[PDB]
Amino acid sequence: SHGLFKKLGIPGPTPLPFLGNILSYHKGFCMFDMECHKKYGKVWGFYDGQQPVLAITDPDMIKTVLVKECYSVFTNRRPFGPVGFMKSAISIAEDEEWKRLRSLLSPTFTSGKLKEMVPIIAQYGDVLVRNLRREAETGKPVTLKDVFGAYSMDVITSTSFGVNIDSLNNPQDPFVENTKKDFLDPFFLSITVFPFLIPILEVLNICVFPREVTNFLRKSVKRMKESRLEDVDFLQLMIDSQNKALSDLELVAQSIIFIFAGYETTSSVLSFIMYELATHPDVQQKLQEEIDAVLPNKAPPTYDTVLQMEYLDMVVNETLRLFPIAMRLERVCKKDVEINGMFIPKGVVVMIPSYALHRDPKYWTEPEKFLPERFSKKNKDNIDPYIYTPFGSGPRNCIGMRFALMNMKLALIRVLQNFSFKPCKETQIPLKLSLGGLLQPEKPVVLKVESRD
Amino acid sequence: SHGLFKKLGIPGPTPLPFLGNILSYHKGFCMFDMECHKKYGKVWGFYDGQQPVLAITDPDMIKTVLVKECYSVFTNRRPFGPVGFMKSAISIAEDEEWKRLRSLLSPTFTSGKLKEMVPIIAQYGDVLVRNLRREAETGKPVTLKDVFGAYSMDVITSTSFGVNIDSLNNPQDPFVENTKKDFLDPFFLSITVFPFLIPILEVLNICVFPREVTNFLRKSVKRMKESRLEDVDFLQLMIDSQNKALSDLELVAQSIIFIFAGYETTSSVLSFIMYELATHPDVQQKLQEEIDAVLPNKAPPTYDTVLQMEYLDMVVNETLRLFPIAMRLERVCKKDVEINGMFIPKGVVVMIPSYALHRDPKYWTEPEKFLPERFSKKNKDNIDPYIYTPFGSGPRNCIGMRFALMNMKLALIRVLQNFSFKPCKETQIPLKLSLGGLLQPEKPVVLKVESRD
Ligand code: HEM
Ligand code: HEM
Ligand SMILES: CC(C)(C)OC(=O)N[C@@H](CS[C@@H](Cc1ccccc1)C(=O)NCCCc1cccnc1)Cc1cccc2ccccc12
Ligand SMILES: CC(C)(C)OC(=O)N[C@@H](CS[C@@H](Cc1ccccc1)C(=O)NCCCc1cccnc1)Cc1cccc2ccccc12
Repeated sequence: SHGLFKKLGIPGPTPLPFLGNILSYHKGFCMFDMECHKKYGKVWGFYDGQQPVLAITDPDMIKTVLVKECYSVFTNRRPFGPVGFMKSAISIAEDEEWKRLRSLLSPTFTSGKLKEMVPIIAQYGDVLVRNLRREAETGKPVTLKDVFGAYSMDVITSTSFGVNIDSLNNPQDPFVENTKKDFLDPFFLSITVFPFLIPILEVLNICVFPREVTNFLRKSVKRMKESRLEDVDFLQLMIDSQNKALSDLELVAQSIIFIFAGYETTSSVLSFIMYELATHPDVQQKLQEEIDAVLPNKAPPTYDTVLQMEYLDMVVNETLRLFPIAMRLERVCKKDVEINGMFIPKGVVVMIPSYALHRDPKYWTEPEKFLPERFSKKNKDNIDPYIYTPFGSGPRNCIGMRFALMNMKLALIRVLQNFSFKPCKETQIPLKLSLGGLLQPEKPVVLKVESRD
Repeated sequence: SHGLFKKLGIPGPTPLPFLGNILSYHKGFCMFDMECHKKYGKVWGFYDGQQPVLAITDPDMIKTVLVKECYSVFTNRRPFGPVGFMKSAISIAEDEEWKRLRSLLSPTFTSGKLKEMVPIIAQYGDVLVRNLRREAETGKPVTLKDVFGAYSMDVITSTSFGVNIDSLNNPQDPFVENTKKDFLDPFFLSITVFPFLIPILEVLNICVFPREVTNFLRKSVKRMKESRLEDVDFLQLMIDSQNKALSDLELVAQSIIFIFAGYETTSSVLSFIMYELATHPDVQQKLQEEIDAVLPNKAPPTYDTVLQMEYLDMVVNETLRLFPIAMRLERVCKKDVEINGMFIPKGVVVMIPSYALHRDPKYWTEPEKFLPERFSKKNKDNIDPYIYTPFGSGPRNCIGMRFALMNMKLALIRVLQNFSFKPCKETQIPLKLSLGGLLQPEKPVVLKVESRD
């Protein structure tokens, strides 16, 4: 299998037998993508075990894969097992089972439903404030991934099930635990070298999702379903949709995938944002000023005031450019095709190296720097929406994007209304990224929180 | 997985864990199909390991699967590994790779090409006669599977490569051996219980085709290709087609599958025919008379005289009804569908129990008896072409049917022109079928050959 890219005349590193190029992952997906872009140029290939991965960087080519030829050729992401019943999760389903779930859950993430979810997301920003203030009156450095992880979990439970917990002070509630539990850890590298073992593990009901987590949430949902039936969150929006319609095991899968999609992403991004704010105190100050110009007297943000804050949107987008937590985007080529002059054989995984593209000098001036002005209403027109893809692009992009941006912004407004964030001596400057398989700091971000009082 | 047919309300035997119903194969596919038709009626289900197989017997339903919904829903047969490069063999390829090979090789089996192949198939009938006459002048019972196996091989080599051998007297020629080498033998039952092992064996290049056979024929073809290039058989018909076009490894796969398709089928059917002729000497006598009425003075049969013999066609079809060497027909349901009022879930293998249908009293009077008159020009109109399916039906039926019928008939004319076949004391009467996984006699058919001289 290791003669395909050599046969198509596509450059790339030379693969060892069995392993492919996976030894190149010793410095992380992102460093390997960067080195590969620099070495081989616009298009290259490599092998995840025996799996040919063809990396592309042409905006027209990226556009054709993610948007134009989605329903026909590039419909699925690369397979993932063992998954068990999570096969029905939208992000894992394939072909016509996805296209059906994508429709049942699309009206769940409309602007109308999202503005309604704002008051509930607003109540736990206040919870975050009081909890941050307890840590601000003491004088001890704050770990963001904990205080934000507690907040991100607070929004999920309330916006997906109506379960109302202060998870930071209730870290030992049974509903809070099922969730805090890396494609370069020993198991998945083994899966990439021995993918012939996935069908073994699937017949043994061994699931990459912990079987106790999914067993707890499955019965926890069926309790909520028959307590409301009969006597604003995602579950209620999915129950109303099954009233082709959403099944009862399908509905529990999506609820899990919503948490598993929304938890460490929301938490880890606010951490990258607050890091950048504290190491560029000017940007934090201007953001604090725009916040107080729109919401004077520490006013509670609303849906419309959040869309009014332009410098806030710039800080978010610039952070996501720096740290695009997907790192990559991937589609499985289900048929032989020629797009933009390049023949792609069936079965190849086409990959768009997001992190690398977001840091390419040929598209960004001083790409390593934190310059929110790249996205000002003046310059935001010069950015190719296929070079900047933090939520991906096309019919299979992030279905929760609007919710994510609105969630993270409501947090930042309330937190910056009341506090200022200054680096510590133990704050890692410059921040270094984890050489693992997840986009995250090598050491958790720790900052000093002060009160505007 | 073992709750599907119970959920759809479809009757059938109860499956043990892991095994499914495979213990019911202890008396052969055919006895199990018969018992199942009698017990459960028109539609039933069972499990090959974990694989749901839904058996159908409604002619309209059979018609929809094999003909109407072929290109959309029921395009492939149930998977088969480990196969290696024989994935490209027409009978194994899937979806759009099959539909392309089916077209490249369809004009190879036209009536025009087949009438041209008749003189070459005629030369080795004479070889068979002299060889049978050597065994007729002695006085020793003749094993048909050897004398016919030698003949069937003779037609293949000459009609597929131009290789001209008297295989019966040259049993030790290297080209003759690569070919004489059961889905109920230990390996394939293991594959049916542990199908998660096929991807293991495929990455070990272990192939159900012997790797020495395919390595011999691969290089043997590339010798013929460049000796004709540049300086009437199947290879030449496939070389002219690649002049989307047929590849060089694709072309060797089909050549193998033509032998492997045409060898034990042609050989074993003539054996079933000569058995029935010898145990019904009246039918053999009438067939001998029709043969001599069309070809007087032991004339050499031609293409048109073969299509003129009506009682010969009746003997063939009635034998194939009795012994339909496919036993079953199978299609993999690639999408959820409802046909003829029955919902079929995606992935289920739909199976048509040919052998059972060919022996159903509700469609055949005295079905166990050898009555060639069922197919006379009077009664041949009352036979549902979906109840009688010796070559299957629809766009994925036997591509070599015309060649097979013409091949077996030319053999029978020449053999019956010169000899008469009478049972032995060691001839198994009534013939008993192998309880294994292939349709064949439990003991090889042995008959006494006499000369009309
Ligand atoms: C900062 C927050 C987030 C970022 C940066 C992000 C990014 C992404 C990206 C890049 C993709 C793949 C898009 C593609 O393949 O082109 C994706 C998919 C997805 N996201 Fe997110 N995401 C975020 C938050 C969320 C949230 C809060 C949810 C809540 C439900 C969510 C649900 C999903 C789902 C279901 C998919 C799979 C979509 C599909 O396969 O149809 N995401 N996200
Ligand atoms: C008495 C002789 C034969 C009988 C009874 C027979 C019967 C069958 C049957 C029942 C099928 C499956 C049809 C279906 O799925 O509906 C089949 C397929 C096939 N046969 Fe035969 N066959 C015979 C001889 C031959 C010969 C001589 C060849 C020579 C090339 C051949 C080539 C094929 C191929 C390639 C397929 C697969 C077709 C496809 O998948 O497109 N067969 N045969
Ligand atoms: C690794 C491999 C090459 C084999 O398969 C990919 O190609 N890797 C995608 C699968 S990881 C997986 C992680 C996970 C699974 C189940 C439950 C929770 C997490 C996954 O399916 N999560 C789906 C959506 C979760 C999500 C996370 C972040 C943002 N939004 C949604 C990685 C992947 C798939 C789909 C969307 C993604 C979005 C961002 C980052 C990775 C995403
Ligand atoms: C057993 C399983 C349920 C997993 O898979 C089926 O469903 N079993 C079909 C595969 S057996 C296989 C045997 C074979 C393979 C490779 C080389 C030679 C023989 C096969 O692929 N041979 C394809 C065509 C050969 C042929 C034989 C007889 C007549 N014409 C053609 C069985 C099967 C598939 C396709 C056509 C068949 C025709 C008659 C009988 C069986 C046929």
